[PDB]
Amino acid sequence: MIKSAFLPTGAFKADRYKSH
Repeated sequence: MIKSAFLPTGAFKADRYKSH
């Protein structure tokens, strides 16, 4: 069992993020 904190990376434009 690996002890490491997960960071959710947004591949498709910061995870459905709207451009401004």
